[PDB]
Amino acid sequence: VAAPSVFIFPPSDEQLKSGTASVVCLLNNFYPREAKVQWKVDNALQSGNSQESVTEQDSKDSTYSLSSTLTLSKADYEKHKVYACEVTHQGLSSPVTKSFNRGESENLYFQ
Repeated sequence: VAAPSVFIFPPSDEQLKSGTASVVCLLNNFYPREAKVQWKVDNALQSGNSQESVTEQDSKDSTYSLSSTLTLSKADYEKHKVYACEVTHQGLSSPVTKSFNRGESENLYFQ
């Protein structure tokens, strides 16, 4: 098994203004067909609040790719700030942990 790269990004500036925050994660050509990307926000896993469709393998190189759609409420995301996504499967839990803060760093006292 070989866990590909993982990239996560917050919803559009105006997107959140709509009254709901939606996180998106880009998955790279994975090995195992059971490649599922996990959601993580401010050290909080997002289970149930995510639903995306499967993408067909390319043709130029018969490659593979998948994307996840996270659906969160405006207030829900307001409490969070960090966004990270990692791929999971029979192989390893996660190859590389990629996260980023939207409001402030996670090295301060309680708020």
